[PDB]
Amino acid sequence: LILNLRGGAFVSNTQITMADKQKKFINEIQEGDLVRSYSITDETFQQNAVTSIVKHEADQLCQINFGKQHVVCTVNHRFYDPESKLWKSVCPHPGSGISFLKKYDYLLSEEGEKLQITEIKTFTTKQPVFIYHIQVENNHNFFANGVLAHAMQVS
Amino acid sequence: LILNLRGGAFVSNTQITMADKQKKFINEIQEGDLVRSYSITDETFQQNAVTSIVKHEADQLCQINFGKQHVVCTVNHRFYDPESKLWKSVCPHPGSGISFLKKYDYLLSEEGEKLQITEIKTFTTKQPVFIYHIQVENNHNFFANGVLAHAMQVSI
Amino acid sequence: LILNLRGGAFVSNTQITMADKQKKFINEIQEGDLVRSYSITDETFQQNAVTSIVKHEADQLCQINFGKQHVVCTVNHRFYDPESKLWKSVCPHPGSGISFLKKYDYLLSEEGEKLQITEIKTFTTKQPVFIYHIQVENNHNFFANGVLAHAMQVS
Amino acid sequence: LILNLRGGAFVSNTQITMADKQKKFINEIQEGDLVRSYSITDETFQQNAVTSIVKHEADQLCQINFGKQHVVCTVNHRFYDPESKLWKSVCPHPGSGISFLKKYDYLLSEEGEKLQITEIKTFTTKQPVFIYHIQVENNHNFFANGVLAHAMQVSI
Ligand SMILES: [Ca+2]
Ligand SMILES: [Hg+2]
Ligand SMILES: [Hg+2]
Ligand SMILES: [Hg+2]
Ligand SMILES: [Hg+2]
Repeated sequence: LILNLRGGAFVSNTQITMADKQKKFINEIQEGDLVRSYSITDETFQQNAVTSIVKHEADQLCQINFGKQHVVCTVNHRFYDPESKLWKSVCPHPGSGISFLKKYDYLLSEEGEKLQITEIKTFTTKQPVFIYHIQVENNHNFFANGVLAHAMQVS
Repeated sequence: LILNLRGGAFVSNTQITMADKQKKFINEIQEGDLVRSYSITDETFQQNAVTSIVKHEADQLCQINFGKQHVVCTVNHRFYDPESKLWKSVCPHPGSGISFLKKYDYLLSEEGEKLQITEIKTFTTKQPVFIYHIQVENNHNFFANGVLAHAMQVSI
Repeated sequence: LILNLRGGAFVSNTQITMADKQKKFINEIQEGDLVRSYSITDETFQQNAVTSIVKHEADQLCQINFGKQHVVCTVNHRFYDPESKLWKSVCPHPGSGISFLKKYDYLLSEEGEKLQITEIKTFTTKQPVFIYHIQVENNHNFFANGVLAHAMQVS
Repeated sequence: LILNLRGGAFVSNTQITMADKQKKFINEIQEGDLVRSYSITDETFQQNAVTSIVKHEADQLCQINFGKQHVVCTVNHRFYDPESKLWKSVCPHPGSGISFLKKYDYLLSEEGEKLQITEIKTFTTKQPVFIYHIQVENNHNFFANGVLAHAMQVSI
């Protein structure tokens, strides 16, 4: 079949925050682990279940800074700008309804606080490195290094 | 990230032949597990390691009967026919270079026998069911219910 | 840009039922042309313009017989079965929520009759033939050799 | 059925360089029209027929300036950088083998000169606009507002 790992994939060293606000590296996540998610509409946090993990590799990645704290993923990531109230990407697929993510846009923290993007750069690796896409039921999002990231595998 | 699973996917029940010819359900297989692979060009068997497992859901499936034996997978699969010397799918995507898999075509067993397909059926579930795709390192193939299948995770 | 042509493509000598009631070979269809379409919802016939025509190649085709007439197309077509009230393909994509088209299933005639599928055959050409995908406005369906086929390009 | 438009698509008023060095708006190009092309290995200009035009729509677009002149396209374009000798994209797919396109990278003019990229913007539009992918035989490339662009209609 054809899968759309939409919201992209994160490097092994990326930290996912649990329902108990603890942190584990995405490559140590397992089916049924309970992670901190966010209802956009109801404007409230809530625990949800990891259904699926997909492991790929890539040599071409994207670093986003939001203060001293950063995150490394594919260019087809999806993050929430709570000030803009839009899902955004550096590289959105034509006809997804996702806005362009830019330098000095906002991300939503795992404490629901607005964080300002300080820098956005491309990043190649000498050889390919592992990347991970996790699916979360109902909310379909989580917190990668403490900011709200959407993730869904479809088709 | 748009990921093409080339071999399609198999129901959780599907038996995988391990390097040492023991059987393991595909929903038990873990990264690093050593599976009975096959070098097509060389016509020689080989042990190889699983690097990736992908789980998705489907309620539209395909049952290939080859005598009394059978395998249940997605309709876009890739089984090797050792008579025609071709990888075959019941439902090839246009201009993919995969031939139609038809009634009375041949599959390759884990021993290296030619096994004849006696029936191809559609199978529908009233609930979506879990399906599994395994990436094998070098030869990117394995024995599903005793017959040779290709599988590959490819980025687009 | 990745473009899913929902409804597949038809060979050159496939007959399209025009607005003007006459038949026309799909390889002659031009943008603006008005074809006979159907509203499944309204259960009435309508005239709609062709907004887009994709042309491609293939050597692997699907023949569907209904009475003493047939249609030739890619295996990932989409036809309406009026008996079941479902869109069907011989080869549906798992995710698509499309049902299997089978022997003795029904198609909808351009005059709203239920015609029985007598034979479905998968065949090859010695070298590729041109296949055509036509998008139709608002209804997104037309009549191929007198039976109702869906077609819609999306990203 | 599933069709990858490798090379993205251009806005209707984008200019295509014809074989005789005349210009035509891409939204007027027709099957059999002759366009200017480049062989990278031969490092010479060829003339080729357009075999296929695919028309879609988009609200997310990309503008690339090379001095006074610009080109507007989808973010999954492919332009030849003749300085680094690589096909490039603002937004390449993780496994495509395509480098990133950035400020102060180069493009190849329809007369064979390096043209420096001076600006890359990404802009939403409020209503979707028409966009056009064209298939050129043999070289699968053409000149879009005077710079070398790749385009190919491939099944998955
Ligand atoms: Ca069984
Ligand atoms: Hg980036
Ligand atoms: Hg089948
Ligand atoms: Hg068929
Ligand atoms: Hg851009």
